[PDB]
Amino acid sequence: ASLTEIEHLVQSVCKSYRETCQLRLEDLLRQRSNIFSREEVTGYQRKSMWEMWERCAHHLTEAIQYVVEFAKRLSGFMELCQNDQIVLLKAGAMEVVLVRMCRAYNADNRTVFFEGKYGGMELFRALGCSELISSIFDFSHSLSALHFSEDEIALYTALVLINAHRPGLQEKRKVEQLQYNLELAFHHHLCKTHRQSILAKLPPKGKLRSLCSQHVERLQIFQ
Ligand SMILES: COc1nc2ccc([C@](O)(c3ccc(Cl)cc3)c3cncn3C)cc2c(Cl)c1Cc1ccc(-n2cccn2)cc1
Repeated sequence: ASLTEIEHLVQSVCKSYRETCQLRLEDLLRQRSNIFSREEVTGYQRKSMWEMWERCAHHLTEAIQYVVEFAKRLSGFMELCQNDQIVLLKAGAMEVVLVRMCRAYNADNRTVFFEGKYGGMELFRALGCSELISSIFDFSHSLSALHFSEDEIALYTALVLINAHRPGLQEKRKVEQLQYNLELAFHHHLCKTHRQSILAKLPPKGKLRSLCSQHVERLQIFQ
């Protein structure tokens, strides 16, 4: 891959993300700044466990269909076979939604945007899984410390999808060829404007998988 192809690949990844960002950063920080009142937070707490999972699953499902639209717009993804297309999405689509919900978590007050205002993990007590909500708050609190830009998570969410390990993979080599073209493209745009020590950390590994636990599996039952 030549020099100018990497620059055209980097441009296409952020081009796909800016169209599939779903909420656009600007309004997320614009409503920092609008926090649920004490009467409003109890209204969400007062909802039944079924009522709140039915809302959260609708949020989760609608956020994944943007991730697929993100995946369908990458330069190179559609060139893989559709067997590899599903199996990369099945494994990764939920993993990037957490990485995308990094946007609209506010590390100043430890709150998260949800349906118009900013809440905090006591907003989601109706799910009955405070251990899972607390630990995704910990995940987003770690991402916010790196001060991720818009084009930076565009590349990063693409590398979470394009993983050439996984289970299945008919054209395993064709995945590695696209993965290599994106991870060098990630380090190229990174070397420009000198942000080289957000790479030395970048978790270690495995915690991104650990929070896709047995609470958010199947989950068809909800309307
Ligand atoms: C941290 O708790 C949450 N934070 C959220 C923050 C934002 C949004 C979001 O949908 C949104 C989604 C994507 C982008 Cl880019 C922007 C906004 C949204 C808010 N307002 C409008 N929208 C569209 C939903 C959240 C949800 Cl559902 C939860 C609960 C929850 C979290 C995780 C799991 N889970 C499942 C598997 C593992 N864990 C279950 C339930």
